[PDB]
Amino acid sequence: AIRYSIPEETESGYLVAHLAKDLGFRVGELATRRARIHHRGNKELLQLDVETGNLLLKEKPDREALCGATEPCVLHFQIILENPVQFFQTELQLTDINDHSPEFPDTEMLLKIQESTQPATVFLLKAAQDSDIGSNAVQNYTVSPNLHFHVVTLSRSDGRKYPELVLDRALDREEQPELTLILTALDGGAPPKSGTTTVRIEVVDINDNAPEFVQSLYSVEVPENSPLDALVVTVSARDLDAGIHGNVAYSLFQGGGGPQPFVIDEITGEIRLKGALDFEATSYYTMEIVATDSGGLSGKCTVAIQVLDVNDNAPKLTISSLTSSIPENAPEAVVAVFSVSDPDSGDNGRMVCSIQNELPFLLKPTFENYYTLAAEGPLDREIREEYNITIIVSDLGTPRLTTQHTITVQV
Amino acid sequence: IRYSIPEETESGYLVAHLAKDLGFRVGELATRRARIHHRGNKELLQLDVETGNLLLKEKPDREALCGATEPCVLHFQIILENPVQFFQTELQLTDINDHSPEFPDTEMLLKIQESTQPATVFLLKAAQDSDIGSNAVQNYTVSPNLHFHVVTLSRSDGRKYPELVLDRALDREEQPELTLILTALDGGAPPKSGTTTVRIEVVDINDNAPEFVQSLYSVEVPENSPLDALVVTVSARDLDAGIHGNVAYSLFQGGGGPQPFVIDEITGEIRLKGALDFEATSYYTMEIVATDSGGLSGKCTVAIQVLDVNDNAPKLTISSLTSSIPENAPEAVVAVFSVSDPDSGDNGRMVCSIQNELPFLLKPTFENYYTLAAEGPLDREIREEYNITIIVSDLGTPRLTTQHTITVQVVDIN
Ligand SMILES: *[C@@H]1O[C@H](CO[C@@H]2O[C@@H](C)[C@@H](O)[C@@H](O)[C@@H]2O)[C@@H](O[C@@H]2O[C@H](CO)[C@@H](O[C@@H]3O[C@H](CO[C@H]4O[C@H](CO)[C@@H](O)[C@H](O)[C@@H]4O)[C@@H](O)[C@H](O)[C@@H]3O)[C@H](O)[C@H]2NC(C)=O)[C@H](O)[C@H]1NC(C)=O
Ligand SMILES: *[C@@H]1O[C@H](CO[C@@H]2O[C@@H](C)[C@@H](O)[C@@H](O)[C@@H]2O)[C@@H](O[C@@H]2O[C@H](CO)[C@@H](O[C@@H]3O[C@H](CO[C@H]4O[C@H](CO)[C@@H](O)[C@H](O)[C@@H]4O)[C@@H](O)[C@H](O)[C@@H]3O)[C@H](O)[C@H]2NC(C)=O)[C@H](O)[C@H]1NC(C)=O
Ligand SMILES: *[C@@H]1O[C@H](CO)[C@@H](O[C@@H]2O[C@H](CO)[C@@H](O)[C@H](O)[C@H]2NC(C)=O)[C@H](O)[C@H]1NC(C)=O
Ligand SMILES: *[C@H]1O[C@H](CO)[C@@H](O)[C@H](O)[C@@H]1O
Ligand SMILES: *[C@H]1O[C@H](CO)[C@@H](O)[C@H](O)[C@@H]1O
Ligand SMILES: *[C@H]1O[C@H](CO)[C@@H](O)[C@H](O)[C@@H]1O
Ligand SMILES: [Ca+2]
Ligand SMILES: [Ca+2]
Ligand SMILES: [Ca+2]
Ligand SMILES: [Ca+2]
Ligand SMILES: [Ca+2]
Ligand SMILES: [Ca+2]
Ligand SMILES: [Ca+2]
Ligand SMILES: [Ca+2]
Ligand SMILES: [Ca+2]
Ligand SMILES: [Ca+2]
Ligand SMILES: [Ca+2]
Ligand SMILES: [Ca+2]
Ligand SMILES: [Ca+2]
Ligand SMILES: [Ca+2]
Ligand SMILES: [Ca+2]
Ligand SMILES: [Ca+2]
Ligand SMILES: [Ca+2]
Ligand SMILES: [Ca+2]
Repeated sequence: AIRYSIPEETESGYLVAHLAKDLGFRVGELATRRARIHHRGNKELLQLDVETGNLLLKEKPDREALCGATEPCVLHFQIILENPVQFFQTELQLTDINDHSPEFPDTEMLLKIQESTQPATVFLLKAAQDSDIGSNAVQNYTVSPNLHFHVVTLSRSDGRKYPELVLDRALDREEQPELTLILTALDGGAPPKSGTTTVRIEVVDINDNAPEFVQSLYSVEVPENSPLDALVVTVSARDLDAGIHGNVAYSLFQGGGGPQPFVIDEITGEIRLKGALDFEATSYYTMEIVATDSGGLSGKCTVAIQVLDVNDNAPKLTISSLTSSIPENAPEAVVAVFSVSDPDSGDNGRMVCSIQNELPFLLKPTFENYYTLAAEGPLDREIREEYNITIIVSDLGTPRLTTQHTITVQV
Repeated sequence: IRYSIPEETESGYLVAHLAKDLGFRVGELATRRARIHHRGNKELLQLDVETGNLLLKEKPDREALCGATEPCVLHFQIILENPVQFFQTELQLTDINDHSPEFPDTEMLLKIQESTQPATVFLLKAAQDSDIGSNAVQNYTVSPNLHFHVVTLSRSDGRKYPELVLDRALDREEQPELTLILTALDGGAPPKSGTTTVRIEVVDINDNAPEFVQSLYSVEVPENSPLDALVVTVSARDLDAGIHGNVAYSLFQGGGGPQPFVIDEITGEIRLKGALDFEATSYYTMEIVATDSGGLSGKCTVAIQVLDVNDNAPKLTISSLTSSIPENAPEAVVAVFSVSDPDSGDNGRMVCSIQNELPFLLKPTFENYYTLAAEGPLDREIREEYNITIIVSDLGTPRLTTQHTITVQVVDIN
């Protein structure tokens, strides 16, 4: 019927309006009829000065405590006249004034966002509480300047607006494990009121980096007489990831052809012998060590073992042709034809054989490791009844191995 | 002079005719006491000088006399005594397929994550074969499957190894693990087989966001519920397992106004954090979010409607009052009063009563505004005074009452 508007939190005793003038009767009538104003329920904000016919405040009106969310804030008062009994209805509209700053319930919010999160994905954040409404309510959301994210204020929901976080640039834990941002709520009033809170984003480690080997190739040499438990070479790999995505499993791939006496440890990556070696049998070993991640990522390296020849085999002497007894007057007579063989390699397999120089016999080097023992020129029967001959062959290895065979020739 | 014979040929078999090839008669060989000599190890060959023939003495094993090195050639020197003469002859052993492809491990374990991209290659152990060339491993086949296929790489100095290739993406949610049969095919005729079991274990990754059982929750709670009261329990399920399957629950209240609601991360139980009041807040709307330990999230809406309990009794206020009433006054007004009830529904609807026998009656002027008045002129002599008691009561359950007593003295003008 009759509505007057006044701002919120107006000081007590302030004049609201002229009731007598607007309603259409003299002050004398109000004084005579003992006019009194009554709010129907709670405490009365208004007083009616009947001496002047004016309507003024008694108490400071708080919008957020008398209306709250409901808008517009209108209070209903009934002014009464005694004789005759008469009622007039008057309404008081409280204008909202920005007397509350946006504030966040929690000082800091923790977020866990996995490394493998795709861009344009949206996250929901807690909102700043504001008692005020309309233009005096929360109107904007701004985040501290950063490369990865940006903040968008969504005006959804029945009332007010909430903050949403949007990702534009893909995340990587290897560069930044965690990020820290400053979230600020800006009021719509003039001047705006601030409200800050800390946003803590924790990047979750995922398996996106394959284990890589420190060294691409390993070349190590091992003697053929090494014990069964001997450390050949230890290979290692590093993973950029952490946790179960950072643990590395080592397994070996031997060559397609021929079994190998090598075994590797899953954890340490130590390559040890699983059997005995032999340079004469296998001169070289080539294999590939693979490091598989606990997720599935793998990195491969090549390992080449060159065995070292040890002079473990002594010269072998074999008799091809021999003459049990020798003539007396035979010139350039051939006693025996023998050969030497050495399975070892290098100068360990090169042989030299010797005989007593005092003896009339001499061996002539015929072919490759092929010699013939013979007597040069005629011999005497009376002078020598018999000959015990022992030829001793030795290699040029380290150490030197010797072999001797005894033969007795009767002239 | 080189002669060729297959590996593992039975002892005593004739290798070749030396006399013919070298170019002299058998008699010369017999006369000179011709003897054949292997330079080093045991001798496979024997030279029968009675026929001038060359024959085996022992069964030749390629893999034990040559091994990897090819061609397998043995060097012999044949000797003639008088005069002393040397002729060099060589024996080439042809490899025969007498070894079946075999795998070192009976079964191989692979771990391939669910998020594995197609065309990615994995390395598998190779089947060991003693033979070489065409008699070695020549082909690799895998048991027919939807996801993978096998490719044989001819890398390494010798022979070829098996590689596994992925063509169709993997999902742990459909199939947790796969089992395949790897077979190594020899090149010889007929080919020899060699099988092994391949077990692929798919590793769980975070690719499924937690989803809520019900999109919306409607629950009602009285305004006088204790601080520790179970309002509603919300739950969500995650397809993933392990840490990718664990769910964290947190609530989002409205932008405006604080709420007395608190949520548990684990149980998803929404409980009161304070007291309620229907007169203050009639409705609550919030959003429950389920965040994964990886970062994936699922959202639902929860709306709680509080129920008004008739906890407030009617309030009676006197606006205007007259202590005493004239004698011959017609329709005289004793008082003007009002009633107020903060409750809602029939809990806030009020009815007020007075003794009907009394001449006075209350007239309903406005909404919960009444005026007490006397019906007709009154007489002084009959009644010196009146005890009046107005009783106002709401229509709620239970009914709350409030009463005010006023005593009016009817006085004549004189
Ligand atoms: C290694 O072995 C695999 C499979 O081995 C087979 O299975 C084992 C158990 C043995 O039985 C082997 O004998 C088998 O070969 C080979 O891969 C595939 O082999 C299959 C054989 O069935 C091929 O499928 C066939 O494709 C035919 C179509 O061929 C058309 O094109 C050719 C081109 O030359 C032409 O000649 C022909 O006339 C057709 O026009 C089809 O008709 C037939 O029914 C059958 O389905 C398949 O194509 C082979 N795939 C590949 C990728 O090779 C490998 O070839 C083998 N590798 C070697 C020997 O090196
Ligand atoms: C003015 O009149 C009122 C109303 O009394 C009625 O009207 C008068 C004209 C007569 O006709 C009375 O007979 C009528 O009852 C008087 O109020 C009454 O007071 C008496 C004395 O205390 C009450 O009687 C007692 O009440 C005790 C308490 O009752 C309470 O509980 C009931 C519900 O169970 C509740 O309604 C009431 O308001 C009390 O809260 C009780 O323990 C005791 O046994 C006895 O019954 C009588 O109940 C009152 N009336 C009513 C309607 O309750 C005023 O006293 C009187 N004025 C003066 C100055 O005396
Ligand atoms: C929130 O406040 C900012 C002021 O910091 C408004 O300005 C935006 O950002 C910069 C200011 O540094 C301007 O250069 C841009 O042009 C503004 N962006 C847009 C989209 O206009 C920003 O507009 C405010 N947000 C809202 C929703 O009003
Ligand atoms: C709110 O207040 C802060 C200071 O507390 C300002 O930095 C901001 O711009 C806004 O005015
Ligand atoms: C918001 O940010 C300010 C600094 O800009 C702090 O002082 C305040 O406590 C809140 O964290
Ligand atoms: C060896 O033998 C298997 C059966 O045992 C065959 O499937 C294979 O193709 C090869 O002939
Ligand atoms: Ca205020
Ligand atoms: Ca305000
Ligand atoms: Ca504000
Ligand atoms: Ca990365
Ligand atoms: Ca990794
Ligand atoms: Ca990572
Ligand atoms: Ca050796
Ligand atoms: Ca050696
Ligand atoms: Ca030697
Ligand atoms: Ca063999
Ligand atoms: Ca063979
Ligand atoms: Ca074979
Ligand atoms: Ca999946
Ligand atoms: Ca999940
Ligand atoms: Ca999964
Ligand atoms: Ca209440
Ligand atoms: Ca209530
Ligand atoms: Ca009530």
